[PDB]
Amino acid sequence: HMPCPQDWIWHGENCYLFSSGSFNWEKSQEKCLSLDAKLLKINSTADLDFIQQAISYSSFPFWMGLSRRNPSYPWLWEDGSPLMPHLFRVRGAVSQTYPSGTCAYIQRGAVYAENCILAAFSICQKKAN
Amino acid sequence: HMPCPQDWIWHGENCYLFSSGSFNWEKSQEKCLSLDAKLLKINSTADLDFIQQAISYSSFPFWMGLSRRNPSYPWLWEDGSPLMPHLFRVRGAVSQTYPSGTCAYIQRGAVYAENCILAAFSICQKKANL
Amino acid sequence: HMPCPQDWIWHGENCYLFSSGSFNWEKSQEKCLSLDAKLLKINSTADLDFIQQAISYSSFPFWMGLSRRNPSYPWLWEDGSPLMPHLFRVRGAVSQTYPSGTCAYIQRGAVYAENCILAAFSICQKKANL
Amino acid sequence: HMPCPQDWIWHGENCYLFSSGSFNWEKSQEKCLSLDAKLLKINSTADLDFIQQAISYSSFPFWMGLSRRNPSYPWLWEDGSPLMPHLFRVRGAVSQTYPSGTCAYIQRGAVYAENCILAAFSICQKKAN
Ligand SMILES: CCCN1C(=O)c2ccc(Cl)cc2Nc2ncccc21
Ligand SMILES: CCCN1C(=O)c2ccc(Cl)cc2Nc2ncccc21
Repeated sequence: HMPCPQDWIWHGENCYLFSSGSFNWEKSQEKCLSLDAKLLKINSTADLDFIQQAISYSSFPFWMGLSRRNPSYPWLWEDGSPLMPHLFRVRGAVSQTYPSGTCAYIQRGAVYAENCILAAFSICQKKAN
Repeated sequence: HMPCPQDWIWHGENCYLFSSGSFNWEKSQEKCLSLDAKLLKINSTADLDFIQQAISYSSFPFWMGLSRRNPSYPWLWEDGSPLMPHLFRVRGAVSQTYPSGTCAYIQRGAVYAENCILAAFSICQKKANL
Repeated sequence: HMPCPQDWIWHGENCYLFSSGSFNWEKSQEKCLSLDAKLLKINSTADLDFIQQAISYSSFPFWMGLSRRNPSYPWLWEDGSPLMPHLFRVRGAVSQTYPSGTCAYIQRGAVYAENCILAAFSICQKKANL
Repeated sequence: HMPCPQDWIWHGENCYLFSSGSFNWEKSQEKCLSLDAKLLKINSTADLDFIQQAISYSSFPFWMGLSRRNPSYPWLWEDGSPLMPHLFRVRGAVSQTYPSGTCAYIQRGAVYAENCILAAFSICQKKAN
């Protein structure tokens, strides 16, 4: 049939969808689930290269699926898998403890840690047919 | 067996692609032709809604296929078809006469007129396999 | 000859300073004492309004002078004075008992309770020369 | 008898004031003028060091007085003075032409170019008594 639905970008084995507006991590997490998708999950250097290129026209922040309760907990994706250490280093204030947890976002090709209640753009991803 | 090639966005009956770099209108037109495509052509409110949504995360200008020789000439797409007046209003300095004509671009949901020799990003469009 | 020293914010009858790094409550209390100052003490709605405004561009937590041994003990400032109940409500896990006591912090305009050994930024305050 | 008014930070020969929220460059410029002040003007490495330190607790963008009509025009401060050579490099999409001009902003210690209709925090600066 067709690899990706309308409005989505087909890349490799996945479909990517940029959000129309800025919402908190919980709102972005919910939006992806409603479209049978998860938030952005980076599994390879090729995935990171594609995402940095697709966000090269934006100076805005983009919420990914990586998050943790506090610095004593590990960085995990929505499905419960861990982050591959070689892919990228989470910069910024990683040692801070926020009441709604610490969520990871990508901005200008770099990944930074931040409070989950902040409004930011998002990228949803799902398997391509 | 598939509506659009890789890296393109499938919408309605067209495939849309954002340009890799900022070039003048003539070079932007050439780039689309090189990918078997034309510069962005907006025919409906549903096309403008989609484009504004696709460019919502960018503060950059994106060229489209609308252009004219000078203010005394009508705004026309690359194929020669005219602009539907209800779709949108072309803002900015529309009364200016540039040596390489006046080309239109979309930025932050709004359409503005500008000199065609200015470097700007672009959106290419081509028919989807349906 | 001047109300506050360099890098401090002058407000009302006090000088406020944001800490250079994130440390546990005891180290944050020590840092203020080294600058001839104490941890943030909120005595009025005007003081709270100022602090929320000064921290409006930060998503980080800031320690204050409010702390208690456990939930059975009252919330008290460093000098021993109590909290005015109308000023604000301490949110979060207030019913928890930590080995180094429970310390209060302000983040995004709201006041939350937390373990005193956690590294957090802080606001120091001292009297202004008037 | 006081170099800076209440709520301002005294640094060197100036007074600095952080904005309470985010507004477009024109509104930020208006706010500073209302307080007998101008948008942030960096004249030395010591001024840049102070600003980066004062914004170290924020991952948000902050507006500065540096702006230009388009890439063919020079980067100028509000008073008309040019940008000093070895202070900083303006990063990002400097080759773009926005309808409301290109205004410079500081974020995470780095200076980037951007569209002036975007809402951002701001820093006002005026001489100290
Ligand atoms: C979630 C916030 C996204 N955002 C920026 O990230 C942003 C980045 C740079 C500047 Cl100067 C100003 C900015 N503010 C802003 N204004 C309007 C639309 C989006 C933005
Ligand atoms: C001018 C916009 C300021 N801003 C950010 O710059 C910002 C930075 C990072 C993230 Cl993840 C999300 C962000 N959005 C945001 N949400 C709430 C208050 C402020 C912000």
